[PDB]
Amino acid sequence: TEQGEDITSKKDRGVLKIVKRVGNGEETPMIGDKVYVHYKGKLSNGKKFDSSHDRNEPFVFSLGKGQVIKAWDIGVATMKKGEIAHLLIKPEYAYGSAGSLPKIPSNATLFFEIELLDFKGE
Ligand SMILES: COc1cc([C@@H](C(=O)N2CCCC[C@H]2C(=O)OCc2cnn(C)c2C)C2CCCCC2)cc(OC)c1OC
Repeated sequence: TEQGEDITSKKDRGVLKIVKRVGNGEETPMIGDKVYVHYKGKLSNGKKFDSSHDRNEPFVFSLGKGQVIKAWDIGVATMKKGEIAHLLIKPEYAYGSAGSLPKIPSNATLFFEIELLDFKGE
């Protein structure tokens, strides 16, 4: 099943979110904030897997700057500090028809688990 809230502006089911663990505090990050996450990512079919846990350091990026795939800019913006979410992502919000071989084939649907650790202003 493909479950989750459609968090796309276009409502095209391109990015589907489930909260797995409710966070602490009501605040979500703004565009431009520096965000710190742990994550696990895989193809929908489960044939390639990647995690921040492998390197035991957070993944850090500036939200809403296109430093990461569109689904992350959209998805992390909805998350609270301490929240764990699952995202199911159609290729249009990830790597598209071109893909990014060998990790990402053409037109791949992706899954992520993301933990929002913290965020701070620019
Ligand atoms: C397209 O290239 C890559 C994509 C990823 C993983 C990925 O798609 N990520 C990494 C975490 C942030 C979301 C998303 C992404 O935007 O990656 C492109 C990117 C932007 N900055 N950095 C350092 C990366 C790897 C992907 C997840 C599904 C299973 C295979 C890996 C990790 C990669 O290496 C860790 C990677 O190689 C550079």
